[PDB]
Amino acid sequence: TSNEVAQFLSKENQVIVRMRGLPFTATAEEVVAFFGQHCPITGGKEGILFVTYPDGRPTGDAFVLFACEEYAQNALRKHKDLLGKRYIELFRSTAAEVQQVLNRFSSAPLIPL
Repeated sequence: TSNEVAQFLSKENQVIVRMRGLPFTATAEEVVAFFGQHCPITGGKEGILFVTYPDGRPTGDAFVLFACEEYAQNALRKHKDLLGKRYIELFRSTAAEVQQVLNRFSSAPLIPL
């Protein structure tokens, strides 16, 4: 959702973490649970951007917002922890990379506003 992407990238002073390898059935609630209260996501479920194909099919990828560097460190320590049956690879990212990744899956490129 263009409004969803825009809302996600509008949050200032965030650290972005990329999730790779998610169960295709992964939900925002499960991602919140994966990080737990020691890595609170900015906006809760609203700080989670699932990367999807144009028809909404999942990719296995997501981005999440952390407001504090301590949260990002805690989060990165969960690299290869399980969500469901699958180990989750975690990487730091940036707004520019979020844009490039989203562009990989959309018919038209993102235009930031």
